[PDB]
Amino acid sequence: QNSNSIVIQQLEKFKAQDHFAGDGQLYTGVQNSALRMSLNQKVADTAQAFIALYQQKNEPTKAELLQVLANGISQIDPDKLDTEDREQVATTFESFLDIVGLESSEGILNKWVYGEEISKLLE
Ligand SMILES: [Cl-]
Repeated sequence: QNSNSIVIQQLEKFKAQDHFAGDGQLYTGVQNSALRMSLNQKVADTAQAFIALYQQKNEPTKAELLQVLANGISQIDPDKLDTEDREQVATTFESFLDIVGLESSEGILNKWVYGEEISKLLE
C-alpha cells in the first residue's frame, strides 16, 4: 500500500511535465503551441486515469493497467501528427509502462505509430 502512494506521486509529477520539448539532441519538440498543449493534456488525462485506478485499487492488475494505457492512447488521432511527434508520444507512454510496472503494451504502441502509416502506404 506504500508502493501505491509512490506510483501516484510519480504520476502526479509526470502529469505536470511538458513531454514534448526539445531533448537537445535530435528531438526538436512540438512547435505548434496549441498542439503541444493539447498533447500534454491528453497525457495528463491518462496519468489522471491511472491515479483514479490506484486510488480505488491497492494493487491494479496488468490487464487493468493495460486498458487504461490502451484507452489513453486511443484518444489521440495518429493522422494529426508527424512521425517525430508520434514517436515522442510513444516514448512518453513507454514511461507509463515503467511507472506502473507493466512490461509490454501488447503491441498496441507500435500499431498506433505505424498502423495508419503502413495502411496508407499499402493503399
Ligand atoms: Cl512495449
